[PDB]
Amino acid sequence: PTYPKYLLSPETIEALRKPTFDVWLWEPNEMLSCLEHMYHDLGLVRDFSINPVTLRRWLFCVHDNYRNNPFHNFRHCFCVAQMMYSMVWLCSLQEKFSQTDILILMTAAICHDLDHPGYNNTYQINARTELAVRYNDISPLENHHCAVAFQILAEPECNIFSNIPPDGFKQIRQGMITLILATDMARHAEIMDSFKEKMENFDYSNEEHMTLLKMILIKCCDISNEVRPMEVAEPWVDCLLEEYFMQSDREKSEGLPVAPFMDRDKVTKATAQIGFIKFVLIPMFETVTKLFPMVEEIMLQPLWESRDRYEELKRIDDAMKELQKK
Amino acid sequence: KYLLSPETIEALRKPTFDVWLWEPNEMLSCLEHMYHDLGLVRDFSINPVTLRRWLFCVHDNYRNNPFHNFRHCFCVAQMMYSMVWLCSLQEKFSQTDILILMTAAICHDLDHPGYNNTYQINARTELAVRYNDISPLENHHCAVAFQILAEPECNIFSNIPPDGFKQIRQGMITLILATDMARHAEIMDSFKEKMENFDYSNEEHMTLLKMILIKCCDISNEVRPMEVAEPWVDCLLEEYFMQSDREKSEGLPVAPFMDRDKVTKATAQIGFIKFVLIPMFETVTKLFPMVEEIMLQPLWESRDRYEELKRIDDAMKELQKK
Ligand SMILES: C[C@@H](Nc1nc2c(cnn2C2CCCC2)c(=O)[nH]1)c1ccc(Cl)cc1
Ligand SMILES: C[C@@H](Nc1nc2c(cnn2C2CCCC2)c(=O)[nH]1)c1ccc(Cl)cc1
Ligand SMILES: [Mg+2]
Ligand SMILES: [Mg+2]
Ligand SMILES: [Zn+2]
Ligand SMILES: [Zn+2]
Repeated sequence: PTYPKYLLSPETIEALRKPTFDVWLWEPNEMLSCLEHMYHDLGLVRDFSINPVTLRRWLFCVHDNYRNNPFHNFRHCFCVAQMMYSMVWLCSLQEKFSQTDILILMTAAICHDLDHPGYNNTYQINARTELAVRYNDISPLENHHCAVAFQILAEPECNIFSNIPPDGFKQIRQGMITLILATDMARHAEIMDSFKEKMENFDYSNEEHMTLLKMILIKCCDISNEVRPMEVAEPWVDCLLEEYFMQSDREKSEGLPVAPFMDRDKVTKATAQIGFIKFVLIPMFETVTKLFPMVEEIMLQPLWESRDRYEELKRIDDAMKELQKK
Repeated sequence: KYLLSPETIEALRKPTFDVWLWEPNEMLSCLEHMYHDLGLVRDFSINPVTLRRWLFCVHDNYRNNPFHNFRHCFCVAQMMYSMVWLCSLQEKFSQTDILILMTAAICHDLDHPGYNNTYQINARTELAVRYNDISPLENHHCAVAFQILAEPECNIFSNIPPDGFKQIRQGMITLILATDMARHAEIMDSFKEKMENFDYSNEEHMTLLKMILIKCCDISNEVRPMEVAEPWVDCLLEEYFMQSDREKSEGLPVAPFMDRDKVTKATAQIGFIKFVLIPMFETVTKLFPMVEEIMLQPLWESRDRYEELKRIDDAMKELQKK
């Protein structure tokens, strides 16, 4: 008959390889089954002898350790892993990367925002939170996510790596750490430049060129909302701003500095996205497109449209303002 | 006992100081004097009781490891003290930088569990798992340091503007994380890159010098008189074994320089003095020529003595093997 929801129709399994996938349709159960399938379909369960019963418990534990913030919640976790999935196929990555690196990318994506409390490192630092004091103002959140991720994998029951050798686990841990830490936006400028310097003369042989490439990929996935179709990506803005406004109120209310780009009184749906798209997103994917030309049409495409769409929407917001003292 | 004689106050200014004489109370009184004397109490409006409570707390948070203990904390601080006088650093550094150097020396090894980062990672400990195999101890010590300065009754910085706190916090973090011996190679190279054409007005050149200075004070046991320095080597190995004994009975790797069966007092130090201590102090002497005769001098002697002793240790094995 109609089977249960956590059994995916081949139609789903098919549509899950795509960035056009609607992340909003599904509920935890199914997102978890979705992710679980990702690990079989990518040959990770086979090639690392992952216990399939462990793989489920891992994902339940991962889900539980994500918090219910407006933005930095399990669905974001899902989007990023799903987008990494989408790009494994789009960029034929399984050719260019070892199965270990694929495992790192996927596992990294999933774990990258674990137990995120809802307020960025600038709050953590300026408010001198336990986490800021603990990690000494060095990417405290990302360091924290990373820590949480491996606390989980240290449990025998959640340890998807339990049947990996120690030399392999070492190498995987080192890689996830690198990537998760790379999600810090303070380091965007820095990482983009290092990447852009290797792109002068890229070399898939070179381990350091590849490390950057992975860092770039996970960053691409971390902020990829606007690559998704307008209908899927429009509400995320309200989720982001809901969280960013939570922090700015708290910051105001505790006498702490307040970033203009998170200010309830200044930011509008459009002004949030235009600059972010034009100058962070596009230039990033522009470089990735050089390594992978197919990315232009799938990813830059929606971004240009989303740019245009918001740039206009801002003209109208401003036209309206102007009218209300004209 | 409680009060320091003016002889002692005098002696404290030199590396010749006998760290072994004093009990904790008196070392705290010594450390206390360093703060008034260097003019930190004055120039940062430190409440004089808070400075005492803080030092007491800092002491509460050092453990009784045979080596990485409060007295090591005292050795390193008191050596830094000595280096301000010997190198006349008060002319080359602001009082903030002095505050950082001192306060960082003191805190640099807080709550050291007795087993190095190499164990922390390999055993995959709480610390290693939390700090992501990234200077986990040195991160920890640092964090502990500010958990203390966060208590308002121990807050020697309570009357410093938030701007300065920030610059001290940064200073202090950089220096504590620099003590990690994994980065010895890196940091020494970074420094010699600058020494090609050093510049006291280049905050970057100084941030590196401060590092080399605290680094210097961390490992500077053999710079002291033989009577003073030799007890530490037993203390060091006591610790280093305690770890390899644990490393062995948990199936984890042991490095041969802590392997109870390969290591002697002499082999431990000949290498260290030669390729770590001397080279570092050779460069620091290009900036401060006075150093050679006060620091490189006893080091060469120690090297020469332990090399002599190694000849005798080896001769004994020519009577033992079968
Ligand atoms: C207002 C905000 N816009 C924005 N921020 C996004 C998006 C996705 N992730 N992020 C943030 C969440 C933390 C990682 C960057 C997105 O689609 N838009 C923004 C943040 C930083 C800058 Cl520099 C500019 C705009
Ligand atoms: C065996 C050990 N010798 C040694 N190690 C020392 C000393 C002082 N601190 N340290 C270590 C203890 C942790 C802070 C560096 C010292 O006087 N001798 C050693 C360690 C590393 C190398 Cl490369 C060579 C010898
Ligand atoms: Mg994050
Ligand atoms: Mg240390
Ligand atoms: Zn994220
Ligand atoms: Zn030390």
